[PDB]
Amino acid sequence: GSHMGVKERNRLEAHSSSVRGVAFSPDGQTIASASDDKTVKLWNRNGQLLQTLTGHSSSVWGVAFSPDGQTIASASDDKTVKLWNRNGQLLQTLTGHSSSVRGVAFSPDGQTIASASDDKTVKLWNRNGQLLQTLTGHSSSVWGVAFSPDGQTIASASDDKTVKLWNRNGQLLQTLTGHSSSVWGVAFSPDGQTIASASDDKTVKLWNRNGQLLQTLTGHSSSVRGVAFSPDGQTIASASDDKTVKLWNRNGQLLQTLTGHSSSVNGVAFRPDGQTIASASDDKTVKLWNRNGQLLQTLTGHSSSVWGVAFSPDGQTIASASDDKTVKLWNRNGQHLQTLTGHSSSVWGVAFSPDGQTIASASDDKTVKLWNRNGQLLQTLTGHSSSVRGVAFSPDGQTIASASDDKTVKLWNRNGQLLQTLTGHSSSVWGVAFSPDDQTIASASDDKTVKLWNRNGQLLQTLTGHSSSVRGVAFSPDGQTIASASDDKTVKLWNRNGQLLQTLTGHSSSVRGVAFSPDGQTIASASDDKTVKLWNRNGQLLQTLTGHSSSVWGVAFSPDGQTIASASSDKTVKLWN
Repeated sequence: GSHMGVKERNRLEAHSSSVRGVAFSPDGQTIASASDDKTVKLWNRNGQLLQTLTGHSSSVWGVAFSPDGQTIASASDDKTVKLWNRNGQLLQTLTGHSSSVRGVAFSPDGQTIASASDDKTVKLWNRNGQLLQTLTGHSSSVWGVAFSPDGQTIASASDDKTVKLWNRNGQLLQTLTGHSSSVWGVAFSPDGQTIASASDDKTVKLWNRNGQLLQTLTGHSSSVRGVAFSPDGQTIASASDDKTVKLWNRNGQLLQTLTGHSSSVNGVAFRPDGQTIASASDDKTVKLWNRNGQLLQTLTGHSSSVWGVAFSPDGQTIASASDDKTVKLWNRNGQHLQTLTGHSSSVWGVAFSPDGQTIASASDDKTVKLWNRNGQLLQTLTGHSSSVRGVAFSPDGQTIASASDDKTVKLWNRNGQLLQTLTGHSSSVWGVAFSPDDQTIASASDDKTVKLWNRNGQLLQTLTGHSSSVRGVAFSPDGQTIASASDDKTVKLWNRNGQLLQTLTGHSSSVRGVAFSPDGQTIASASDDKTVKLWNRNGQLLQTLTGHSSSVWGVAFSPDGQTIASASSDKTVKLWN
């Protein structure tokens, strides 16, 4: 036989903590986001992840692109500024600030970089990366920094309630006084003639270079953390702790409010052609909007381990289930479609109905929940006495099976009425699957067995042979072969009489998940050893998918059999093809 090698194609992930800043490359093709998760991530125009910049040892507060878009700078709470290339390699680490670095900017010629710090200073560095100047003195921490379009003026925003304007020799040109509290952000208009400042006092102020106050933007109900001018200089965007972005004209009129973030908004940026807006939030997401107030896309991912994954029978949707208490729905292009919120503890399992319109989730909160594709909670299934570890839909789409630490499998209708309990396991049940025969169910248990049942509740067969917990189970497409995944480091293949047909050996730690391809020719297994392995039916290893940075807990095939999705405690789902 022949197995064509598959490769990693999409990464279903994003930041796992607050996003502090966003920036666009000069051509508008790339977005950089900076996070408390200690990383910067680079995204294409479709919101697909291109690269992660790893290396900072504390939260990243600012990010900027060079004028040609080939160098990224980042500013961190770790007291360093780092300069990177687009392959994610470190060019330079710049040290000298005595406290957190809160903001970073490149000069228009990109030969100079400016950094703003809690240490009350702004520092100017060359690309190589010698310190050129220290700008003193604000009387408190400096939170924002910007260059004028000609690069001859630097603006800094400070907790001392002022914005200061400086030349490149560190001479103070002007102080903008008037905010009644900390200034968190500053921006220049495109023509360099107007300065905007965002303040803890709930306002944005617009100034000229003489320090005269041209206009105050009032309407936010809390601190304004970020501000930006549109490329045409006619619109101002503001990002607020009130969870909104507001768009204004120069007369102070409110044009639009962008609602959708669920926590404070920290940063806002216009794409250089002015056709989209990006915002960064404490809700751990970046949101992309058009110039009409509509949400285009959310850059989001799980904030903790991903324990389960499922592919829709429609072939276009993937669901991931996470310790972060959410289920996320994604398309096959790696774009987020929807987040399902409401469980009060970890989600261990997820499944699609045969028509792809309903999602079921199994949770440590002891419930199964049913949802629609728009994210609406439709029903809670209550009855298990402990954590729910696995869930599946029948081929007819009207029965839901759940497996629990309470040693049972339960069968339910969509109104959450209990149709049947399957009792017989002597320990926790971690996996459950329906046969395509539309008659039988399989369960996998910590008691080291798989059990096969009729849907009327009768135990038909026990599969004995594993020497440790069994946590995954799957049927072949013809329903005649069962596969089980175990803590004993093997996958086993069985017939419906409980005869062992084959043992798949190779993983070097617990096997948490298994699935058969739709053509039944390929088996995939997910392991604590951080790999997915691909096998044929003779028990032969065909390929080892390496790429996850921690345990892999779940695997699923697309309906056409061409794509595999894997879920890991590295907080991501990967698509392979």
